[PDB]
This record gives sequence, C-alpha cells and structure tokens, in this order.
Amino acid sequence: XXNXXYX
Ligand SMILES: *[C@@H]1O[C@H](CO)[C@@H](O)[C@H](O)[C@H]1O[C@H]1C[C@](C)(N)[C@H](O)[C@H](C)O1
Repeated sequence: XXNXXYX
C-alpha cells in the first residue's frame, strides 16, 4: 500500500 483511496 502507501497510496490512498477510497474505492
Ligand atoms: C487515511 O490517511 C489519512 C492521511 O494520512 C489519515 O488522516 C486517515 O486517518 C487515514 O484513514 C484511516 C481510516 C480508514 C479510511 N478507515 C482506513 O482504515 C485508512 C487505512 O486509515
């Protein structure tokens, strides 16, 4: 991970 979202 390390990214974000939310999906
Ligand atoms: C997502 O990242 C932001 C920026 O660093 C934080 O401020 C936030 O608390 C964080 O969201 C938490 C809560 C969430 C959305 N339910 C997920 O569990 C994420 C991984 O962590």
